[PDB]
Amino acid sequence: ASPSSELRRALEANEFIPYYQPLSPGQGGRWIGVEVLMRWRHPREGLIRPDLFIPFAERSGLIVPMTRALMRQVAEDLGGHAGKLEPGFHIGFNISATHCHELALVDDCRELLAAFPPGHITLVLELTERELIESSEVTDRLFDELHALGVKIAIDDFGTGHSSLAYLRKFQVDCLKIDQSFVARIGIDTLSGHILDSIVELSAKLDLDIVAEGVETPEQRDYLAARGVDYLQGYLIGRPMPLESLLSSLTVQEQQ
Ligand SMILES: Nc1nc2c(ncn2[C@@H]2O[C@@H]3COP(=O)(O)O[C@H]4[C@@H](O)[C@H](n5cnc6c(=O)[nH]c(N)nc65)O[C@@H]4COP(=O)(O)O[C@H]3[C@H]2O)c(=O)[nH]1
Ligand SMILES: [Mg+2]
Ligand SMILES: [Mg+2]
Ligand SMILES: [Mg+2]
Repeated sequence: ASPSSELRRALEANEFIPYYQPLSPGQGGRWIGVEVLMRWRHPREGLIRPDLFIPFAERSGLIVPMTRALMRQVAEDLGGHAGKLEPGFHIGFNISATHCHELALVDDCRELLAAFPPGHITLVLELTERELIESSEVTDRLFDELHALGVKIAIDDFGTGHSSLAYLRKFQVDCLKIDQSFVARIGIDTLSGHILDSIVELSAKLDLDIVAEGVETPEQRDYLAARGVDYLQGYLIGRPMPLESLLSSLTVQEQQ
């Protein structure tokens, strides 16, 4: 057996599929977006989560084609249900570092946005703070074109890496996403009370939006709301879910 072969097989069989984790406002209300999370519906093993296959996919050279397939499926899934999404609804994708050195990303973003009415969604690209993009004239160009499309850049896993204020201006960052490890420490450890505050301060200084991830408890939610966190994501709000479940919930909220 070849793992690379098997990934190419899975991709050709459209086995990489999107799950959707909702984002809600800091002060509560109806959902304001989703993060798209890849899953592998494997014929024999069931639904495999991405920490089990994305690293291999990155090594193999297949992550870009896999991401493109995911963005195309999301357009197919949600592009015909714009009426269920309040204008400005965020749709976020995790982008691998290789994809950021490829001007093709601009075309993939354009294509996704074309599946919805103009300005109706906000496309967000999430770049992990753990792997800081090495800038070049290509990245300069790419991020300028993405910004001109109206795409937003989020830095996720935030607080776990070592980005600088200069890097945040360089890649035109719109949003920080606080890693779930910091949220998990609310009401338990002082140091991360300080780390979490320090991220909030950085975001107010640079006028960035903040999403807090891993929000599992009301304690956590209230703590984050009291510090002006814009958006919350976590099992308290909603686990990642298949399309049918997302549509069911959106219909309910559309109704209220
Ligand atoms: N226990 C707990 N977990 C929570 C909570 N809130 C969110 N999570 C989980 O944390 C992960 C959030 O995405 P991430 O930090 O980008 O971390 C992601 C991301 O780095 C990567 N990944 C997922 N989808 C893609 C993709 O489309 N492309 C690429 N390149 N990477 C992806 O896989 C990682 C893991 O994804 P998932 O397994 O879907 O796991 C998701 C989500 O289900 C919570 O309250 N409690
Ligand atoms: Mg994704
Ligand atoms: Mg993410
Ligand atoms: Mg994270």
